[PDB]
Amino acid sequence: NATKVAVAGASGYAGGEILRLLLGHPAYADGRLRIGALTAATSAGSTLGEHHPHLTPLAHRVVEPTEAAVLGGHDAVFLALPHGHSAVLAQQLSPETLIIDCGADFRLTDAAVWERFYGSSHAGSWPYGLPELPGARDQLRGTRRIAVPGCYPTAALLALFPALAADLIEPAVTVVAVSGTSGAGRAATTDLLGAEVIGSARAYNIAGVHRHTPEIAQGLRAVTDRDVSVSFTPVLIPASRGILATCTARTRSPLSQLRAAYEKAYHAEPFIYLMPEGQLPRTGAVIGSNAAHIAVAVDEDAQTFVAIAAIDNLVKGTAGAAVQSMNLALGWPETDGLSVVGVAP
Amino acid sequence: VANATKVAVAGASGYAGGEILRLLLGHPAYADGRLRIGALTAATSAGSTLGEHHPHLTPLAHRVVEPTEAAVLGGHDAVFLALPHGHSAVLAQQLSPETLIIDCGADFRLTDAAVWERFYGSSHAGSWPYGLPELPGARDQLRGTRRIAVPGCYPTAALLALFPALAADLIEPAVTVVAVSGTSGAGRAATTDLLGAEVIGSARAYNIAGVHRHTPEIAQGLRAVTDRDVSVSFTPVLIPASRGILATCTARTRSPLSQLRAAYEKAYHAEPFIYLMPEGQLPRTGAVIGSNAAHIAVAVDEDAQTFVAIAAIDNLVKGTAGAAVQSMNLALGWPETDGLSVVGVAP
Repeated sequence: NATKVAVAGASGYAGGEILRLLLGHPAYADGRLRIGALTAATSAGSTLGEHHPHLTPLAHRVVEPTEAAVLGGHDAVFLALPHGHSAVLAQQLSPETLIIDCGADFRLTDAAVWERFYGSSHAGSWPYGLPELPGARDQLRGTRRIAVPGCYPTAALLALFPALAADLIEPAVTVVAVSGTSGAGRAATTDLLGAEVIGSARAYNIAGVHRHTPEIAQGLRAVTDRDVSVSFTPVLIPASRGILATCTARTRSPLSQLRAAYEKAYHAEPFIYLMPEGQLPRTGAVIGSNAAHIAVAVDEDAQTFVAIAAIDNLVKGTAGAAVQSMNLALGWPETDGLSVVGVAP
Repeated sequence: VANATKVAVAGASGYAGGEILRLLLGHPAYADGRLRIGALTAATSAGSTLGEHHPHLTPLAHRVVEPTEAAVLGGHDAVFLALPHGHSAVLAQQLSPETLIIDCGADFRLTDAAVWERFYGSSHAGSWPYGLPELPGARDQLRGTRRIAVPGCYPTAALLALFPALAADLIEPAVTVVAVSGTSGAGRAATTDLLGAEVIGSARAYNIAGVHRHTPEIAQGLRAVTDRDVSVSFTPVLIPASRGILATCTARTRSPLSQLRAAYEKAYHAEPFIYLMPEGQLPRTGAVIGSNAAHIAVAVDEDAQTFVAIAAIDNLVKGTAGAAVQSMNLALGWPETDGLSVVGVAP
């Protein structure tokens, strides 16, 4: 009253998307939320329009250096750096400031797993910003700390958790997830160039080396008592946004039981849409929305459960999750600023 | 060995037909006068010119499309039935039986009548030599054949990715394949779901959980290399590209990576179209577009006790028309690589 919000990493894709959502948030329109300092590690002194020409209402804002002093004096701070490490910065801010970290530093609950995959000391763990996971909403209500999930784990966990929690599939899961290129971030490399990406698909970081692998495992372990294993293969495709996760696991359960488990899990979840029978998700349908579209099936011959989930990697996969969780932290309606209606075609 | 081979293409106006024609135009036997391009036919559009369907094929743009009828297809030494999604048993029966008949469709691919009837809803017609020369035993069946059943595009990628590991008994026979495909694999019949505005910027799985008809075709090729009971979980995913398949293929394993790599070396070291990626490299469909190559890498996820094989092909070349031409070369006693480059057109 009013809630003054800073965004660190404002010039990146996640930062831009948080800002897009905040501009459309009812708390912004009625004055209860103010957009304050917009910061970046380089390009201080540049204007936001130079980075985000779609954000014309903020085009004139001058980007400031990312430092604790600049971020101080805000009620909420988004650390909009999904690929960055914000433990050092986060430690300099008050426990009473709401910090929403888009990065990985506070996602994991096992220090040994952290050290193995990230090669640094474990900073700790904050409430995980996936409100639909069992128990997660309770953790987020009134929190002043949020660790936003990775984009791929968001899709895979939404696809898989209801089946595993109901003990209807085996705990060895396979996930092959296609993703648009914005999930790779805004740092220019030759491999992310348009000419390279357009008209091509490639798997990367395969066979368990992708850092989101243990993150999927952690979310699944939380809903079962069994040893979880995850085979996760990400595939870059020629789209700017979207993740379509194809998730499989062996099953002994009939389709009717699995379908019922998903209906029960998601029937009162405003962002999670279970496809009518005979329809399947498409990433095009969710772009620009905070929705996840989910369908499930059983391959009887292969004794295999198949779950498909589509999300916008930048919305439900990143910035939408961040805002959704922010709403919960602040006691605002969870759906504020977050449409379920995709911008298609 | 063939010396004058006049070729017809039935279904010339579709993607497979256009690609066969592209390859024939670039074939050394075309340039030296041994391979001659005859009748080009389609079910509708007779009287139109080829350029109205395939503006890339300018040397043939003026050719007039003829009706797909046995009488028109007569007097050709080879006939490509270039309908990957069609059923050509009826037409094939009408051709002079000495003709080299190369069917891009499914009617002669499968070897189990009950499986055929289950997935295709008709009586099994039988089987012809499968046009995937790199599969164990396949090349021998193609030499001098007058009949070729061209493989489906997805089975091509999945079988190349998986067969060496399974043949060596180094992975479990329950396999998972999630394959991304450009939209040309769905064919050229105009539907809303295949419209540019729909496909651009979107990805979707389709025909999931064992309903896709390429599922039993993958199973069949795998059953040929093992005595174990094979199962296949196959999910195809359409992505916003015109061409390419990237198949991600997995199965449980407890075998060292080095033994798996040795199986791929054994299978592919003398196969000119199959490229095993250098260490630290992975396939990309961009690298094989417009080539007859498959690029393959393998890995082991130790924590998940899972083998991962990635295969990239151009769905229209190694997945369709290149397979057809490769098999044609074998049928006619011509060098297998004739007209078929391993070099992709990238970016």
